[PDB]
Amino acid sequence: VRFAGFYKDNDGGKFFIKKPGDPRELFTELFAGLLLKEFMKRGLIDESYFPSLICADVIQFEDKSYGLIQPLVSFDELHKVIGQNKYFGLSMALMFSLLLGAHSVHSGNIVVLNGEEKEKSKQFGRIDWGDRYFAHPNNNDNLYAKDYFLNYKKINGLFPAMAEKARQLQSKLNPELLVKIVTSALKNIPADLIDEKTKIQLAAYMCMDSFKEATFGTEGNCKDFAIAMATLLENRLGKIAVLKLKPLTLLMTSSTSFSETINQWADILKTTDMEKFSFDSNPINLLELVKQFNLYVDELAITCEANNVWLFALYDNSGGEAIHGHAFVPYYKESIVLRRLFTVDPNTFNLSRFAAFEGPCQLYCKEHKDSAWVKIQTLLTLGNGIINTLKIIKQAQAFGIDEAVTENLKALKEQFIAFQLAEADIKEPNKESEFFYPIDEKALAKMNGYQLATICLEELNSPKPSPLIERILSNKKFWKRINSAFESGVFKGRTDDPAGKIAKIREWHQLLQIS
Repeated sequence: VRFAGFYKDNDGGKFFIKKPGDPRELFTELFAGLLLKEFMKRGLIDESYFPSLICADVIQFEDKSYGLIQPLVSFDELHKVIGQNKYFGLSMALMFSLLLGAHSVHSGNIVVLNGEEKEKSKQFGRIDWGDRYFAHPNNNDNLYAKDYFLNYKKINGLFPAMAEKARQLQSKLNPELLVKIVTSALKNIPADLIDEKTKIQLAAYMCMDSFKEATFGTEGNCKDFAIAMATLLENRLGKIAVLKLKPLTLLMTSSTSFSETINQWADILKTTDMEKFSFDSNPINLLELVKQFNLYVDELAITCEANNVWLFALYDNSGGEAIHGHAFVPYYKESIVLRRLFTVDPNTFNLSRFAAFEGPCQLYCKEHKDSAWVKIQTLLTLGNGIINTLKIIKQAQAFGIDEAVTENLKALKEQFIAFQLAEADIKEPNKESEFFYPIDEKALAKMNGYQLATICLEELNSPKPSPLIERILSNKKFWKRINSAFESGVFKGRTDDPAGKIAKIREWHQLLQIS
């Protein structure tokens, strides 16, 4: 019984039922499915590979027509997860795709079962397939079969693995057994399934002469076609078991900063063309690049504070409440906000989130279109965009997706040029706190529990107890507000262990109460 079509079984089980428009694709999909199911049924492949072949079965309707019914599996398509390592299941899925002539394998086909296992979803074997050998290459000459296609020969070590699965499968087979397989997988098809026309359509399609003279029910005869099919399959498996300009990459050197690396890469990509070279991204050190970009940000901050440049004080609308663990404090040095906004997490490669200071910076970046801050922003944003695009390139090239690689290499070039262009226009007291401009009392009596507590929590990022927080906790006027803010639970979702931090602030406050 149905909801949404998504179905349901009495005790357990869930389903997907597609009704295909083409009469021929129904047979093609279903046949692939029953054939694979036959293989798994005979124990020709290990039970740890069964979820690696996700195929459909036939179902009977009220109408009297047939549908394609498929188990509901939790998986993410490949564009999702990317939008020598071992890919469990991939070689089985790809070898069986190749064997069955299912050649349009792509980012939408190959999905990722939960955890390690990887697979194939939609099968359309036997297209123009009694023809296109022994070169076995439809994956060029796309006589085909947004589609982001995979390359077999670029995925590292795929061919000997696939060929090993192939000869290993061959080991258990024989022509008679293959005949039993095709026959068995054919009897599971309703004799009713397709009319007499699309049968000759499929005879022409699969390029197999002996097809139009066969029936599909359990009470039918399909011998000649079973023999033909089995013969071909054996041939192709046997052929699978024996499968077989200059490269370029972007390399980092011993000691450089981010800007200069981007320079090297920029003039490489600019001078060189992308037609006489095959771009490699395997030896790209993204981690070290992120490291040196973070250093770059640190230094741009330090330079932007040594020279007495630069704030977002007025532009605040947040009022007094903390957003995401932080209230907005005007006396934050812009060289702190700078680092908080544009510093990449080391090994997850994602930007951190200062939800308190984002608005006040966005408007400001309007009205002060020509601000030094704005140019800093353009720059650092471009650097991290470079990092991101490189992530995409490496992850994509992991599975030999040339299209995504070239597109994002284009994007990479654009970002390099835009970085350098952006980067040549960048060339144009307080000891009581390390993160704040000098404050006084009574210009911070205008601050509430949340702002004051944000200050108190920020001050703990120092090794020594700074004079600022001392001035705050020494006073009992403020402790009502601050302790209230702590008791609000607003800071509980912070990153920097807010519990121990608060308890610490409390023991300090307690210390300043004896005398």
